Amino acid sequence: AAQTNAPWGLARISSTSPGTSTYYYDESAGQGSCVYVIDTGIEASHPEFEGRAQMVKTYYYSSRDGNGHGTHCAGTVGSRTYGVAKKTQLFGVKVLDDNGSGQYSTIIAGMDFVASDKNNRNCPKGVVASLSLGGGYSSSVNSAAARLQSSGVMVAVAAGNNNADARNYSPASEPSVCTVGASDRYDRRSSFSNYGSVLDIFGPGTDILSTWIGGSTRSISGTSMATPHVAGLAAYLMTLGKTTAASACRYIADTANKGDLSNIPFGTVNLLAYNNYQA
Repeated sequence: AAQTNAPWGLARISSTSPGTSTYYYDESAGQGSCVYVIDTGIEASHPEFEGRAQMVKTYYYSSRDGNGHGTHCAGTVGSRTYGVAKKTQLFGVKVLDDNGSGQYSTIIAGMDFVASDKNNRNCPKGVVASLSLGGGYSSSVNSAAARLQSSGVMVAVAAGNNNADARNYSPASEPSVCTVGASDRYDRRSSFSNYGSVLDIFGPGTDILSTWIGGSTRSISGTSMATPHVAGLAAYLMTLGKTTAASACRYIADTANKGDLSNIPFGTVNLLAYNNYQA
């Protein structure tokens, strides 16, 4: 299939060169997979989700996305126009308040919830979790993410927006999950993107159009925006049987676009998420 006039990030992850505008992808579109977006929530009513999004857990007085960040990230996973895997099921877990903030105790609680909750749900192609969040180094938080991965979930977490080594941030610094850095439409490493040896893959992250609260859209920037590209891609490939939850991050990095980003510091991988879809 092909989406003409797609957001540059969708076009990037189906192309061996930047500057293109059509998103080529296998029509399976992540059908039969599930992706937990662990964030400020998801505005499930958004027409862009086509009824494929629901909330399943909140840790605050409401489960509504009063910020937009979570709806923006979910839209990159599986919205019709802004999504990598357009037929995947989205599940919202609100560990972040409407200001974008979340306690670590709460985020750990959310990850443990996902590992268990996946057993209530019909996800015959497998389960992904997208964690566009993080903070300073915490070994409990890294531990929480490794548990979720070990439980059978493909975890992707943002590398961070500190323009620093991600070794000092969490869950970015957990070796067993997929840590996603951000690039721009010109294949530069994004100005804010963290880096370092913990990084596994890069995804589109600067000026990313996606869904927003109030039935709307907007472009924003962050490694929070690169993560759902990789999360959505993992669900896409799993639906296709190309890879499993435990091996998707390695699969994505072995088949990425290699050596094509600029301003990658020494000791950080130069790999850009890529679907290698050949019609």
